[PDB]
Amino acid sequence: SPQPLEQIKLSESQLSGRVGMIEMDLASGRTLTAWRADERFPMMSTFKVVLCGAVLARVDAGDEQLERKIHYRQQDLVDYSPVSEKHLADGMTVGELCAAAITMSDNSAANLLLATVGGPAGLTAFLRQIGDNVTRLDRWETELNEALPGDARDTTTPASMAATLRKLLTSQRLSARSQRQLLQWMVDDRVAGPLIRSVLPAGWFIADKTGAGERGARGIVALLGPNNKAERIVVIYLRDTPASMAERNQQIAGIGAALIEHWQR
Ligand SMILES: OC[C@H]1O[C@H](O[C@H]2[C@H](O)[C@@H](O)[C@H](OCCCCCCC3CCCCC3)O[C@@H]2CO)[C@H](O)[C@@H](O)[C@@H]1O
Ligand SMILES: *C(=O)N1C[C@H](NOS(=O)(=O)O)CC[C@H]1C(N)=O
Repeated sequence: SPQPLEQIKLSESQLSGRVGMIEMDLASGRTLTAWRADERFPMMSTFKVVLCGAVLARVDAGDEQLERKIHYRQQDLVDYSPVSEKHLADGMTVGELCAAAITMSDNSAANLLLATVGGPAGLTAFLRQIGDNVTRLDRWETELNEALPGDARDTTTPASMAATLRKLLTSQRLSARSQRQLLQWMVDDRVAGPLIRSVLPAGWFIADKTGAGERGARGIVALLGPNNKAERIVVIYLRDTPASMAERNQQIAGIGAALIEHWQR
């Protein structure tokens, strides 16, 4: 491969769309590679990690329990709800809802959880409380994926998302058990985790959440590292490209290949 920044540029040229990326040391927060890291991109389903951060903060404060069963109705459901469509009868716990949202990208689960944290405005307020003044949620599933050109709604920046993920996973804003739970939900992603592992060299750790939206919007938030350790946060967003889902996936994989090849930096 070319160096990471060279590959990122190449990806952007080949996609005819915009790429945004941060590679950040998880322990120290140092930024190692950055490309358009202060530009706005739709979060899409990647927002569900921050959502469940806000849920966990409520559990730590005694204002929520992961065991609390939420009974919901069919009229509540939106598109892509593979897990929540199974539990109309008996409901799902708050914790099961987070697992469904993060590990199966269940959109209705995400909306149920958004209710519990005060909606998009409430999640945004949580973001401001942990010192993220950039990321914003404005809408519910599935309208938050619309990705209208130049629309700041439901966006983050690579730099802000990476910093926020580090805060949630490592800063002790969340309790020890909560940090461990949030990490484990990302380890357990069924949507892209196993696919990523199938192309990773032996010895490389992955935990992740992916997303997709309109106008080619695609993204991943991840923890990655050699020696079976989560060494770095990697955030990649794509927007405004007419490329196929397959070519967007391949281009993200190519950036990952370059990071691996030139890891020592
Ligand atoms: O010398 C480093 C390694 O080089 C190759 O590994 C290849 C691998 O065979 C290929 O499948 C992958 O594709 C990239 C797969 C990327 C998947 C992770 C992508 C995510 C993770 C973080 C968020 C953004 C993207 O590249 C690496 C590096 O060249 C060799 O196969 C391997 O034996 C060797 O250990
Ligand atoms: C999140 O971006 N959404 C939920 C679902 N799966 O996302 S993923 O496969 O990219 O992880 C479908 C895409 C999407 C959506 N449009 O709501």
